[PDB]
Amino acid sequence: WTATSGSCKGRCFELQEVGPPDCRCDNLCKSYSSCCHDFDELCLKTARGWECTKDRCGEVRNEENACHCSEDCLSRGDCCTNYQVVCKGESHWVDDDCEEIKVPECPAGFVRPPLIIFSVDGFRASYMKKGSKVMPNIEKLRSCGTHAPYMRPVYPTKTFPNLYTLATGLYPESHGIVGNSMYDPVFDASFHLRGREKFNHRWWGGQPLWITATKQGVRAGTFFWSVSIPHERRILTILQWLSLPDNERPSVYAFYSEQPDFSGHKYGPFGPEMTNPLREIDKTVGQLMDGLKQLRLHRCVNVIFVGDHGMEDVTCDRTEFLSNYLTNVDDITLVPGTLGRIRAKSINNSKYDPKTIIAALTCKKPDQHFKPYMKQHLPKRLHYANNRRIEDIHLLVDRRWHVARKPLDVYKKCFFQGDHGFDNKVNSMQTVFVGYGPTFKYRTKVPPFENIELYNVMCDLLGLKPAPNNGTHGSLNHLLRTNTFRPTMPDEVSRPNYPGIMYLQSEFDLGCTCDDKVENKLEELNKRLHTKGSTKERHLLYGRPAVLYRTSYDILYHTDFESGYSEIFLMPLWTSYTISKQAEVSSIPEHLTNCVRPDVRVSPGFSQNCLAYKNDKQMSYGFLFPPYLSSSPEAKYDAFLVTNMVPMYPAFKRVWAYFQRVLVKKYASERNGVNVISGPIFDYNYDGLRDTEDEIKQYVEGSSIPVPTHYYSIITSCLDFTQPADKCDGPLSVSSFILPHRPDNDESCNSSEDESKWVEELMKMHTARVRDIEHLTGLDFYRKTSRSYSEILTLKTYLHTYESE
Ligand SMILES: *[C@@H]1O[C@H](CO)[C@@H](O[C@@H]2O[C@H](CO)[C@@H](O[C@@H]3O[C@H](CO[C@H]4O[C@H](CO)[C@@H](O)[C@H](O[C@H]5O[C@H](CO)[C@@H](O)[C@H](O)[C@@H]5O[C@H]5O[C@H](CO)[C@@H](O)[C@H](O)[C@@H]5O)[C@@H]4O)[C@@H](O)[C@H](O[C@H]4O[C@H](CO)[C@@H](O)[C@H](O)[C@@H]4O[C@H]4O[C@H](CO)[C@@H](O)[C@H](O)[C@@H]4O)[C@@H]3O)[C@H](O)[C@H]2NC(C)=O)[C@H](O)[C@H]1NC(C)=O
Ligand SMILES: Cn1c(=O)n(Cc2ccc(F)c(F)c2)c2cnc(Nc3ccc(C(=O)N4CCC(S(N)(=O)=O)CC4)cc3)nc21
Ligand SMILES: [Ca+2]
Ligand SMILES: [Cl-]
Ligand SMILES: [K+]
Ligand code: NA
Ligand SMILES: [Zn+2]
Repeated sequence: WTATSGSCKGRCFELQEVGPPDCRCDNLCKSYSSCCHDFDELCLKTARGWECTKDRCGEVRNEENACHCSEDCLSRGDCCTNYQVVCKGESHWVDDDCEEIKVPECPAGFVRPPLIIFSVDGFRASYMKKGSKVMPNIEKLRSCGTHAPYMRPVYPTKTFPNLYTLATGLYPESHGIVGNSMYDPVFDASFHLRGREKFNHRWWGGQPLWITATKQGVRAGTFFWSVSIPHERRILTILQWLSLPDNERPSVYAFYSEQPDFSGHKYGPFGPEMTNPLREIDKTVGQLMDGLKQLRLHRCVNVIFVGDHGMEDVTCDRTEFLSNYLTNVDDITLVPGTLGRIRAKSINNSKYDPKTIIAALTCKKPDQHFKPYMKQHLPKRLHYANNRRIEDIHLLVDRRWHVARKPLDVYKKCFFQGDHGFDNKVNSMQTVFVGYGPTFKYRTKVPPFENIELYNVMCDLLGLKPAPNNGTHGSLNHLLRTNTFRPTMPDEVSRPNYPGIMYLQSEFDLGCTCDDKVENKLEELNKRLHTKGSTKERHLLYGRPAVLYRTSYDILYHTDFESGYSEIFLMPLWTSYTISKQAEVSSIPEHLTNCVRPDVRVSPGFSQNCLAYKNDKQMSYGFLFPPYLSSSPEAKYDAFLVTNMVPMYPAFKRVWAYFQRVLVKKYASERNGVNVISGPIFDYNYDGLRDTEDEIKQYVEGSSIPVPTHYYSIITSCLDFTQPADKCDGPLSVSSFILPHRPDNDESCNSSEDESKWVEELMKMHTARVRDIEHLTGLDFYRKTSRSYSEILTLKTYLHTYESE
């Protein structure tokens, strides 16, 4: 109940919301059906439109008008945004030359440059080039300020998850808004685009920027506008708030536009009908900039122009139906469209079985346009598993397609021509970022980055300490002229042991054999030097990784590779080696096929054993440094040390052996040498964070050898590929992956073919940032380079996406 009999007189777009049953006058009151009876009359004036005309100049103030052109309008703060242009001979902001803003030029009483976030729905990255002729205000922000060629959204590429990630710096699995539609089984409640459940604060986790600001004494405008409030009124309201007295005036504001998304769904991303919505949003930007210029704030405020996601061509006929796969289609509930989420229709149905659903949906039709996954098996880069609102069964839908439960759902729920929501590496889903103002750089292009990084920068722009989030603070320092955040590298928690030769061969009873009984003082000193680290500068190019948790581990040096060997998990945490452009690939010699050799530096008690592998009929093993890339026949023996062995399913060994035998040398050829760091990851609770030992669900049978859930590799070279990886003077280039360690290749529909037809495609799907691997391992990489720490933070957030231009 609301007592709508109260009045909005002197309260229009009040900043503090009042509690029921008192009636409201704030920018969300319409959404709650709770505005005072006179809100439209007082707060949503429209008389005479949004623009001054010559005949209105110096008019007697009429309080009924939408905006004013009377002499007192600047002091009242309520002129139409074109007032000074029409009535005072001034230029529109867009017509002015750009001039570098070296320092804030702010009116007296301003304690900091305000921040205005201008967010646009469905603004695909390529609109900046393709719509350039019709968006002169946005093009001026872009060219004069700091811009990226695109910004990567989070998955799913829908509005609610992305706007709330922009506001929090958190992945959707952590902030809790994991779709536009959700069921929470603990609450037994459903969140939808339509209706009141979505207003309950229990869905919304993390700490969004407006709360961060308020808690730290920085006042905020309200960031939500009821959809029926026209954009012109939203802009005027922002400009009116910016005329409040200092102690009442917010320092951070947000505008959101439902366009161009609304028209893109109707017309497709590049429908001819899309020019007008792009022109209209540009005109709104121009209203804001003209208004700021009026207030003498156009060289004071930082403006961020940012999208939530892009838009792809999607039509009703490109729909896959689960009724063409499942015999049992009425026993499931599907969240449908550009992703699928499946759960049981009834929790009382004890016949429901996820394994049989997944099997029925796996590689059943030759050009199948979706792929099923249990959520823990999705690419780790999507960070889309650790939330009870994310169903265990997920369908990743191909770009341009939908999935639905039955055909009738498509015509009893063609209309639309555009949609979005697909994997966030898809080109059409990319969106936009421009920052303009005194704190951003001038005429600067920055590389693409992820929207999770922006919260920390918005906090930097406002002098706020960010709440804990998934950005890497400092990775976007290169966007900023000032207010940079200068982090220190984390301190190493565990220092390595450096074992020498401590055990005789007969102390080991591992059930291993090797044909290595072969025959020299010239070479003898050389072998000793290699084991004490003489080649370590060649193979450990950026310092040893730091271990940021408490554990026991040993550094082991070899001619061709260096490793950090865990005494707790019985295998390397990391193995580092460099492969030059000139390196040769060799075979594993016939007589060494099953060779595994005790490591006389590491106790039998802290070693794996071959008998466990023999007995475990499902599990085999592989090596982290590949025997194929040994520098000589003699050095190859080191590759078969028990301290270089890791548990591998046979199906996974197909993938791993092709990576090691074919792809590493391909990359060294293309990149002019590569440095490779590889290792295991354990994430049995799919939280994106390193497991402790007591979280491990699977061991090699009869042993305490834990089975990794994934294997990673970080592949680094010189950005200037005229310099070899091991003699690089300048910035680096990296690509990384986190491959799921699975007992089958059901993910790869073409896996019965030769590895040359499917393995690199799998690897591309499971591309990763170095930072993802850091979270999953508790390791910190790139400790000792010639590069600035912020540059290295940027490198650790890079994702190699494998999309065309
Ligand atoms: C991305 O960045 C984020 C933010 O930094 C990282 O997430 C943090 O990760 C931490 C570790 O996973 C986690 O720390 C835990 O916090 C517990 C207290 O949590 C509450 O309070 C905070 C602070 O205000 C709040 O933010 C939390 O918000 C979560 O939950 C609410 C409602 O339930 C949601 O609205 C909200 O969206 C958010 O949910 C997300 O996180 C939770 C986990 O907290 C997930 O379950 C959700 O799916 C969703 O992802 C909470 O309101 C604290 O109690 C924990 O301590 C336990 O473990 C330690 C082990 O050392 C032990 O000492 C304690 O005793 C305790 O264990 C006991 O409880 C166990 C569980 O029942 C039990 O099994 C044991 O036997 C013990 O009795 C822990 O410190 C932190 O909460 C989140 N924060 C957020 C915002 O998500 C995230 O990791 C980053 N991601 C990557 C990939 O890097
Ligand atoms: C979820 N969230 C936030 O975290 N903030 C705050 C914020 C966060 C970051 C910013 F950067 C910013 F500035 C503000 C928001 C501010 N406004 C809105 N308004 C919406 C959202 C969706 C729909 C809708 O129902 N749909 C999207 C539009 C389509 S359309 N185009 O088909 O109408 C229909 C579905 C209608 C209105 N949502 C917000
Ligand atoms: Ca984990
Ligand atoms: Cl959704
Ligand atoms: K075996
Ligand atoms: Na397969
Ligand atoms: Zn949309």
